[PDB]
Amino acid sequence: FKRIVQRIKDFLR
Amino acid sequence: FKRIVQRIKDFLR
Repeated sequence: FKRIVQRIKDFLR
Repeated sequence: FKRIVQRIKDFLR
């Protein structure tokens, strides 16, 4: 789940 | 949809 959150954060930054 | 994207970004910041 940490992987999934960081991917969304990186897509939107 | 801009508002929705900003709500996700702000939740994860």
